[PDB]
Amino acid sequence: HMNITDIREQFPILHQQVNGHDLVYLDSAATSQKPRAVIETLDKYYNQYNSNVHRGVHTLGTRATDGYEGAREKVRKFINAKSMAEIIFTKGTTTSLNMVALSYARANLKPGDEVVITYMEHHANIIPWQQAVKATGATLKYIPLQEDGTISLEDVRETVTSNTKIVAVSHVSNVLGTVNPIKEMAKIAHDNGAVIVVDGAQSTPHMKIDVQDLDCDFFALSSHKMCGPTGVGVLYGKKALLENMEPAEFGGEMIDFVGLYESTWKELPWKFEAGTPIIAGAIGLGAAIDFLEEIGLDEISRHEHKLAAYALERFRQLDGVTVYGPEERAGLVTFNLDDVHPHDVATVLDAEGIAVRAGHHAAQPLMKWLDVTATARASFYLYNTEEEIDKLVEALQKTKEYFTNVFVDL
Amino acid sequence: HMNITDIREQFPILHQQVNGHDLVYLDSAATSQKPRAVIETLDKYYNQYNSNVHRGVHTLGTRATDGYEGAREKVRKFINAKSMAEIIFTKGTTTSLNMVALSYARANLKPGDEVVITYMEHHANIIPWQQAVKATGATLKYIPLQEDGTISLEDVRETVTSNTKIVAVSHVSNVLGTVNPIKEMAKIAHDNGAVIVVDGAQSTPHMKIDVQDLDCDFFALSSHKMCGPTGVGVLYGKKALLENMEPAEFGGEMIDFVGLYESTWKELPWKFEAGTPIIAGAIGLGAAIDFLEEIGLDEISRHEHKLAAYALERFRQLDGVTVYGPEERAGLVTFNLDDVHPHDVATVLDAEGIAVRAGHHAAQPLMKWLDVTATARASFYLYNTEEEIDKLVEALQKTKEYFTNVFVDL
Ligand SMILES: Cc1ncc(COP(=O)(O)O)c(CN)c1O
Ligand SMILES: Cc1ncc(COP(=O)(O)O)c(CN)c1O
Repeated sequence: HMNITDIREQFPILHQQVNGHDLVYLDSAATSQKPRAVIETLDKYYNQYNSNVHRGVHTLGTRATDGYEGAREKVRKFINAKSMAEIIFTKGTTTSLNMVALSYARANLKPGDEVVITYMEHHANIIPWQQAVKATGATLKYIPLQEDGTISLEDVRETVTSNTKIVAVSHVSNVLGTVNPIKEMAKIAHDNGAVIVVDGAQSTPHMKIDVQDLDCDFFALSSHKMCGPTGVGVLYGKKALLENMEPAEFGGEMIDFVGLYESTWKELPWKFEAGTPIIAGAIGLGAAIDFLEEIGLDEISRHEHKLAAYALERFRQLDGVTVYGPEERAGLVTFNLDDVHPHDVATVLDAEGIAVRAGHHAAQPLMKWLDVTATARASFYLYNTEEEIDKLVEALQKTKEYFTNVFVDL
Repeated sequence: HMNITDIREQFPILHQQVNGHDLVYLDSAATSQKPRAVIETLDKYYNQYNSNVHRGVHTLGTRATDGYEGAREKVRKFINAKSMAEIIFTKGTTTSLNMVALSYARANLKPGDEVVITYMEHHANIIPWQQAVKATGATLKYIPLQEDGTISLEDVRETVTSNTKIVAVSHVSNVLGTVNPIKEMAKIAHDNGAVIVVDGAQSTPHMKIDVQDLDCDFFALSSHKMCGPTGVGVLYGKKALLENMEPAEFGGEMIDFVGLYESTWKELPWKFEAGTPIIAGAIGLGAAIDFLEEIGLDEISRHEHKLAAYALERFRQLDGVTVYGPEERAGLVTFNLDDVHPHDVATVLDAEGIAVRAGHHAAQPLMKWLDVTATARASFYLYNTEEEIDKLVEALQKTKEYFTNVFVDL
């Protein structure tokens, strides 16, 4: 069982004050904090074995190469891919989904073809598809949501047709906390002749991923959300689909032969990795995976289930607070106070040391569906505790009273 | 005047042995090493103020944002751009040139249009243009080289015509060491109605860049070659051209309004930065710039001029060694030993602690022009010394004798 004191002692950034109060960081769905094992991995790389990779002519070059391809294997095992050929390092989930939209969608869509998404998607899993359908004359459709912000498989079956070529959907929503029924959606897509593209940015850090159980055709994730460095992500795709897609970017490292006018590509996965790679970041993301595997993804999901059930109960104790989304959920709560703008809520909470986010959370169509212009969101990870949730609910109570008193005075 | 002892004391990786001999790192044209100021900048970011950027709702978020946009200003000043709107953070020179090829070239080329490159280009400044001309039915042309591997402006004037829309050329070649006459080539391109795209990956680390003196329309560079983190680069473009180009990637952060089917973009530079950015890396590249500015780019270029004139003299002392390229050059020497394969040269030198590279150096058309299948390359930076060049030339002498003796025995 995970001990939260020992886990928090590994994260130097948690041990500081903001505005004279201990920091209470509740914004890991925007980005997560890093343990010493990850930061010291980057230090050891730049202090001891930095060099360019995939020459293997000299000793430090060999070490850097082994570190970078070593991390590719750690990612393969971490999401249970069959092969390192299916693991592409990218700059982040957004670039991974764009590569699918450019190299897969723009090459396989025709007038009459549909791409199906959902109203709860993050912009990273919306805009690339808007652009690919515009480029190809294909059509974009939205699976509707149920009233608690879940998706019914009957709506999926209704929306997806035999003209659908791509269904793209979030594993977990970073606003509603909904965990979507990806494995059954993948069956529905494949029954209709479509591939499924899964936006895993908010699932991967928080629960075990098995791409062979999900049967997703593509899956995208970001290191910065899962205790790893910024600037790095992964695109997984089934090897038979990657083999037939052309590269999204062109350059050194992803070529085999270059003539004056024509070139041939390397095999996977290097066909999709043009230029000097994100060497230190990918090695640090391998360290993040080792760190999270040592704790156990199931343990971290059990902890977050506890925190989310505690938070939802304690929010129901507050009068005049609306929480969006379903009762069964990932480790976050997006909410509004009646009559206080969420930006003011986040400002007041930061004065008490508490970091949360306010805004649209890069889900404008979802805010429109929720009929609000903005919300506040507290999000949790393996270093948070029930005490910090008490601080949050106590501060929202004081926020409520403070604005009430301001109103009364005015 | 720069003191090399004090500079080398700042780079922890130099102080180690390989194969029982002090390391002699002569492969900075593949990637450079980092000073403590840069590594400690990344540590301080992840230890103290990591958070997502461009919310400014909570205190650490504000600090991370200020750090990231602060580094954008350091880059603007470092290359003398007029505006931060012209400074886009990317993953590296290769991605920066691809963005030009996708968003500029593919949008502005028609049958009959030409893109002009040179035989000495790196693949990053070849393959994207091969693909953009293929996509548009335009034509690719090559400026020829003079016999010493320089470019004559008369050949430029011959090759560039009023059908040319893009001239793309390296500032400095990572194989020949040639510094190309970019400012005069930009005049020739603009006289013909073309833009010029400059591959600055090998110039920026080593000499001062002034984009307003060069008058280049686009300029690309990589952090990992200039003492900064891996995984980050810059695309500079003249603001009036960026304003008319569409984004190359789509997602959160680069939008203003998102509807179900249509979206509008943010202003520059954020229009070109989709998804959570490379926050720590860009802050570390700002630290690299501060480090190099404190030493002085002109001082670092004077040091490398010394090292290159010393190396070329000492290589001319070796019998049976061919050096490629011109006498006036950047800080590198690419060479072959007669009758020893360059891979064997690099292997033997690594056994004496000396790191150099062998291969095509991502310039296959140039190797074909040189009539060789591969070369060896020693490349220098602000932490190298004449003593290390003596070690290199002494080891190449011993390599020569060793293979001679092997031949004799056989
Ligand atoms: C002249 C030149 N151009 C382009 C590149 C590609 O830069 P990156 O690998 O950082 O994308 C390099 C890297 N060696 C280079 O030296
Ligand atoms: C569900 C979801 N999808 C996609 C993204 C985009 O990931 P990145 O900003 O790392 O590219 C995020 C980031 N918050 C997300 O939470």
